[PDB]
Amino acid sequence: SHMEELQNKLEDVVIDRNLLILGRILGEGEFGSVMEGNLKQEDGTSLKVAVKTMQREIEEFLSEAACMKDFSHPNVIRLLGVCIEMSSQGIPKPMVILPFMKYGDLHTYLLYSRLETGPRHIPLQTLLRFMVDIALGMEYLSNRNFLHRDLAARNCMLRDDMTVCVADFPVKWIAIESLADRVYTSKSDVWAFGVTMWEIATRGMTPYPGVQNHEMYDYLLHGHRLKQPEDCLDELYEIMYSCWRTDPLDRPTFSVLRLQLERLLESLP
Ligand SMILES: CNc1nc(OC2CCCC2)nc2c1ncn2Cc1c(F)cccc1F
Repeated sequence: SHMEELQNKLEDVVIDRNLLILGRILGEGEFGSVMEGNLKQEDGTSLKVAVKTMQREIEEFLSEAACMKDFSHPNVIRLLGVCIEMSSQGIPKPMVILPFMKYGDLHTYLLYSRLETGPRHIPLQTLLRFMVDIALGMEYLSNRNFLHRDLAARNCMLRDDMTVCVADFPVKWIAIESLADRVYTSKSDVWAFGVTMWEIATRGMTPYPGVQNHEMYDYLLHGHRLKQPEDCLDELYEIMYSCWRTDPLDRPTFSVLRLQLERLLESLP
């Protein structure tokens, strides 16, 4: 049953705390710290991991983690498991175990590519490949009817083989209808995707330069959208523009976008 399926997923998501060794602080996220970690595997060997540290709230976290561990796609970050520690004040410490991605997030990578020591200039073909990877991961989530709600270049991770995966599922990424009536659909994730494509095409630029966050709703209300980046193919601009059609029903699905992006990439010499 649906219940029996949730119970299984819960047993698989929990990791024994003793199988985990924590390292240095990598940074400070939203909820709290992200640390380096070692995870003891079933085959005797240890794996480098990243550990994000944050009754009903604990149960919601467990249920949500149980769902995510079940996601299985090369362009979706895999949730390795969760640990629940307890503070000296008796406050729960939910820990989420993720793979360590030495190349880090896509946003930083793009910015670094514009500096001498950072990765070399990213050719157009590679930038389109990044968009195709995100579209593939989002197409997978969308089919499973799972909404991301925070898609941006900062939440996409680069694997060792340069594959991008969506992870972590900010007014300038939010669709016009989600700013007006707080309603969020898969088409709202499509809008966020269009914005993400523009972050990639500008190589890390903040969306809507010269437009303040408080004036974002009225900017869009008047039909204005993100401008075409310099040396962005018209075909690529048309694809990202279609993500920002006023009516969510007119916006393409992730499947259609993915197919448009793959064809455009194929056409490149
Ligand atoms: C350099 N590689 C990594 N760096 C960071 O930095 C954290 C990010 C915020 C400051 C700390 N987190 C990593 C890394 N590889 C994996 N993760 C785990 C992780 C994600 F994959 C996606 C979103 C949040 C995450 F915590």
